[PDB]
Amino acid sequence: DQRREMILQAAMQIALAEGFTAMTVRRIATEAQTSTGQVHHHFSSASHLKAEAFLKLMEQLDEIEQTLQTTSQFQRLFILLGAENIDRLQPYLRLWNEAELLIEQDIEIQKAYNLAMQSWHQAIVQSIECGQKEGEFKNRSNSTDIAWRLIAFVCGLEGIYKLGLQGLAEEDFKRHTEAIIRLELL
Amino acid sequence: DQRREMILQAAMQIALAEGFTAMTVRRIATEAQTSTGQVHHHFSSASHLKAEAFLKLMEQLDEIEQTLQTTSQFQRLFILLGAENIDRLQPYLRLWNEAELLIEQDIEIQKAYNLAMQSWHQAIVQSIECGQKEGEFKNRSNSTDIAWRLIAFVCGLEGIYKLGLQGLAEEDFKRHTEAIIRLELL
Repeated sequence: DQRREMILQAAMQIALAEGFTAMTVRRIATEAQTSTGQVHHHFSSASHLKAEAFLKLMEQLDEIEQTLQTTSQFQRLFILLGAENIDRLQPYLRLWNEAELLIEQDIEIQKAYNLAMQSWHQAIVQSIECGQKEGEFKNRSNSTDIAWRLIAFVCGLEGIYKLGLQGLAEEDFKRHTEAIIRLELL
Repeated sequence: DQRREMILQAAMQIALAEGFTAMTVRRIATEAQTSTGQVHHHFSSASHLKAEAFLKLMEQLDEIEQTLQTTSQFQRLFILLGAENIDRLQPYLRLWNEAELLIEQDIEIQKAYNLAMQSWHQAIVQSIECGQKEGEFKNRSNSTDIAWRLIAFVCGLEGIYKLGLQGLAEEDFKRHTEAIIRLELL
């Protein structure tokens, strides 16, 4: 189809710029420049169209991610973890975090989130095994265990920085992350 | 003094067995066998009594963990990081997580939660530096650095578990903690 996917990118723009709470069947029918009723037509609910615009935008994240010229596999892993936080991807990472908080209210979003994370894991699993088969990383451990623990660590470092804890500086994020990568893989 | 403490000890009993929501000054008063007027004389609000009891219970969880005799610091870290699951210690852990979600609605519990996390870190810092001087731990990094990264990792792991991610097993928690401690300190 064409009119459906053209609403899908209308969702995408509003999603990526103004988040989920601005994604109303009305306002995305407005910028798609169709009718509200045509939006009801394709997608079976607004929450279904919110999750569909998320998933397909995370797949936009990771496949603009496969295009960046990296120098080493360590550098490509650092970007994959989200630890580099480049500008071009900043808002895709914004939506990811909004989605993470909406998973208790909206199970379409909660389904989409669990699909994004599963691909994130297999994308890091693919970065580890590639660096290992190329002489860049060592084979200290199972690559699925490393990847689950690198996800654990980068998510856990965020959570602790959320607290305003005393004596824990946010400019040590890149430092602590890089350090856990050398321990696991270098 | 001594009557403020009878009320405190009553708040902690409700807290451990039932949780914060059950800690109304109506309920505390009954169990402390006093008047609701007397509770208000000693604590500003149910939220102040809640946070103050949460702190005492964390001091109490601390004092229980130094009664479990350990052979070394490495197994002492397993106790400190929660990755060991003692039956006695469950409801203190339970209350810790309950408190975690109440830190954006309640300024009192938010203050206590930070203080408890900051003493948690101190303890992990101190157990790293015992092992280091007893010859058991390397000194690859700052004790404070390893200690924060150990905190970020365990919180980050319980977080990922919470999502019901496919192909992630809650069994592996003690495994993944054991690996992180080895990369850092042994």
